[PDB]
Amino acid sequence: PQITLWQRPLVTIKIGGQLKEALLDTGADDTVLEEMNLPGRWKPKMIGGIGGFIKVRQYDQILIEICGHKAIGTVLVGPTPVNIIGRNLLTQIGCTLNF
Amino acid sequence: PQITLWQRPLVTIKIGGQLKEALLDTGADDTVLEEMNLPGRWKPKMIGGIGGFIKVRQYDQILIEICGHKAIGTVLVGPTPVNIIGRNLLTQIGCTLNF
Ligand SMILES: CC(C)(C)OC(=O)N[C@@H](Cc1ccccc1)C(=O)C[C@@H](Cc1ccccc1)C(=O)N[C@@H](CCC(N)=O)C(=O)N[C@@H](Cc1ccccc1)C(N)=O
Repeated sequence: PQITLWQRPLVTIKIGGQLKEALLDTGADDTVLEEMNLPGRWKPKMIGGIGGFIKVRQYDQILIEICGHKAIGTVLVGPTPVNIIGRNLLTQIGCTLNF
Repeated sequence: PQITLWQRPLVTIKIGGQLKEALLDTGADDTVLEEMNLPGRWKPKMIGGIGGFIKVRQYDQILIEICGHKAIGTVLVGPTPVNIIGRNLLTQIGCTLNF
């Protein structure tokens, strides 16, 4: 699809059997989701943006679907204000910026 | 152009006659630049990211070029970690996401 930017680019993702709304975010290196359970081991991580840093849990090799496109990647979980799909996963679904 | 997301989508902008690097950021509603001097009146704004809210100065009707594309719009100035080109300007230059 071609998604315009008149409004926030929110899409439906599928992860851990749950469906969620997340923001396609080219300014995000990583994918960060609100608190949720995921399987496997994890390690702590600090991520920063406008406003400073928050502490998240890093889960590796997690299957995710973004608008029907399947991918695998690292997913961070913590107190993010909104669900963010970052560059680590945008690449996998073939997402580019065009103008 | 077409910009892939394997690295940050950093571009050259020009504002106040000077060249700066900035991030094409679909996850940002607004454009926020690092501390600098701009002409005219400003108004206050609070904007929120990953780690909380920061105070910034809003300037309207500012000339800014993004990859040589001329734009005139609102530019926020404050303690942001990096120069960010947000949707307000990405729309002016005709930027979409595609996959
Ligand atoms: C991986 C990680 C998630 C940490 O990356 C980022 O945070 N990247 C930065 C851009 C950035 C990149 C690199 C360094 C610093 C910042 C952005 O792309 C994140 C995005 C996504 C996000 C959205 C809401 C809450 C948290 C995050 C972000 O911060 N957007 C902000 C950008 C600033 C702005 N005013 O445009 C945004 O749209 N804010 C809006 C909306 C808002 C209001 C209140 C509370 C929250 C949001 C605003 N006007 O504040």
